[PDB]
Amino acid sequence: PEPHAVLYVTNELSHIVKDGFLPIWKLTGDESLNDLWLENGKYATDVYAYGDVSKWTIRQLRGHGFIFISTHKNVQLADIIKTVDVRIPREVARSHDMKAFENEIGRRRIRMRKGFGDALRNYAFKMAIEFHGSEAETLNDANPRLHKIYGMPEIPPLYMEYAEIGTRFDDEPTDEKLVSMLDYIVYSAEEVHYIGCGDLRTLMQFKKRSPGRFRRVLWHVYDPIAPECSDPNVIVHNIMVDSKKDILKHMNFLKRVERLFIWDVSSDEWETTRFAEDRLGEEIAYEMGGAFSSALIKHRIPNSKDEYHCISTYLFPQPGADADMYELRNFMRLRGYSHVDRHMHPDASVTKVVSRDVRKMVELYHGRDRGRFLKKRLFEHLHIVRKNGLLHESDEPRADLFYLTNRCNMGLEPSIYEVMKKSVIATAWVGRAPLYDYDDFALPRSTVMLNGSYRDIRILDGNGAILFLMWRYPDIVKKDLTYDPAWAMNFAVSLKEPIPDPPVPDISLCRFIGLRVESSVLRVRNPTDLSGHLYVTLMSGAYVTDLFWWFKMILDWSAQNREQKLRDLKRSAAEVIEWVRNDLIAALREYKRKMGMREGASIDSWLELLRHL
Ligand SMILES: C[n+]1cn([C@H]2O[C@@H](COP(=O)(O)OP(=O)(O)O)[C@@H](O)[C@H]2O)c2nc(N)[nH]c(=O)c21
Ligand SMILES: Nc1nc2[nH]cnc2c(=O)[nH]1
Ligand SMILES: Nc1nc2[nH]cnc2c(=O)[nH]1
Repeated sequence: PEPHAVLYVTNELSHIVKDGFLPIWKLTGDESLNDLWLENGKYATDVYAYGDVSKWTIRQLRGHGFIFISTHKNVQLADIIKTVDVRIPREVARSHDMKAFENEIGRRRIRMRKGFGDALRNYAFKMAIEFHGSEAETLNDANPRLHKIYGMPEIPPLYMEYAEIGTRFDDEPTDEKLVSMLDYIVYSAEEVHYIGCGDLRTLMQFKKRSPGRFRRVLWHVYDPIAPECSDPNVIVHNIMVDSKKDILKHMNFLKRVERLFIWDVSSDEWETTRFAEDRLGEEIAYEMGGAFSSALIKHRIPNSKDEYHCISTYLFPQPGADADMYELRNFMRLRGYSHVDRHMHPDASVTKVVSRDVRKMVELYHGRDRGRFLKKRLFEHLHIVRKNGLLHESDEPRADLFYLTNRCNMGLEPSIYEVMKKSVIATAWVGRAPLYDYDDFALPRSTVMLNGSYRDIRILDGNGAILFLMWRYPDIVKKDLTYDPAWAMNFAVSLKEPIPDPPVPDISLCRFIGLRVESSVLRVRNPTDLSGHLYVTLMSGAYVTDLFWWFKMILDWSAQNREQKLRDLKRSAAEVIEWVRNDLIAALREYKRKMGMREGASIDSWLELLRHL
């Protein structure tokens, strides 16, 4: 809505910038500190800035809006030596297009989005069990035997009871049929009984592409033709499979396991055989359903047959499969032990299927340049538990990432806050820019600040949030991380997290960039200095900081002391950019003088903690 990034370019580059239409901030060794703060506070859009900054720490430079652009890998700082966020290929200096330069920034910037979420996401696994509004991306880093991952993901094209299909969606090529198969089924299995595993090149490329969940799985791969393979989590079976009893003899029942069953079996002039194998794969699983959480049965669709039968939970198309391939995969959710509570997915049963409706499935969805997004949906629908963050009641600590503020959730803001009252970590779109690739809606910052801040709940904009996590847990959030402060600052972020002792006014807390310009506007647009300060911070809706801590610091802390307040900074590894009970309550009062109604309790809640300090 206001917040910018300082687009810090290194020297060898400076001259192009000059030709832009964005402003250019110029340094110069001295400045002082409160020089930067008053300067930077001058820009309302992103800016380009260069010149010596050797003097300053990183957190200082992030608190400030800095993104690092050079042709060199990294730049010197006071703190340490930072990996350049945006490296230009020199050819693309150099050259000297102001634009293809600019476009170059944009993209890697957009790429940076994922470092931010990752930083947060990555705190959350360190602190959380439940996980709401989730997707492939979280599945990706979960330990399924710990985390429990929730959400309502968009549902892939499905056969069962049960039609609706399609409608069609746009897509993109992926890994080949059979690798892409593996890809979406392996999440939380532990033991895979892959039958008709072939020559293994499949599984082998999977291992070449997904080494973690390959190794955190024990494979029995059943097949006469299957080659010897060392891999000591890979047990090779040269048996052929007619009976379930060729799987029993390869199972530890004296110990608990999510077991997965995969049936990819076909032989060598009708193929009402092709059929019985499919059926027999199923028939085998069924009997065993009680050992396996699930099955993925191969399921060629007949020609000769018009409607027919099988045991299934689901039937669906499969990514990257040639468009003439009329072979759906069949899913079977089963009873039998598992880490993901798939109960939602109906206990795999006898399903009457209409070849034509299936045909139309393949026709719509197959194509060896069409899979990506299907595969995802398959992957999420299968492994995430279909639960709704807002409505869910949580015995265990919970994370609530980037889903609260979705446009489905409009009107349910109450429930939103109540969630950010009890979340380990969650976040909300505050950004008032006009505003693309992202489909959320914004909580008024003022409201966020006031509803959000509790003894136990810290309430910072994305950047602050980031900053904080560095400071406090430097190895969940490396200092040298790369991200976009400005993007970080479209977020409100909230953490089950005590105020520091001492309430040292660190940068994660105090940045208040542009508060000067922000105050003038206030007075020239909708009219009416520590009181003045806090009124503006709110009346503006340009900032999200944690009031409570801010309070506890302002009073219980400053003054305090020229000496014994730095000292307790030192000490608290903290840093800054800017070097009485009543004015605040007047602040408060005045504020809601302008807005009973559109707020605020609470307000009250706050006030009534000043003159009840
Ligand atoms: C109309 N139709 C075409 N095909 C495909 O089947 C091929 C014939 O050879 P195939 O051995 O039946 O392939 P399959 O193992 O996938 O079933 C080509 O005709 C492909 O287009 C079909 N394949 C199946 N399985 N079922 C169908 O109804 C069908
Ligand atoms: N910052 C950010 N990170 C993400 N990681 C995955 N999705 C997102 C997102 O929308 N924003
Ligand atoms: N199967 C699968 N699909 C994905 N789509 C995006 N990420 C993944 C992943 O890890 N596995």
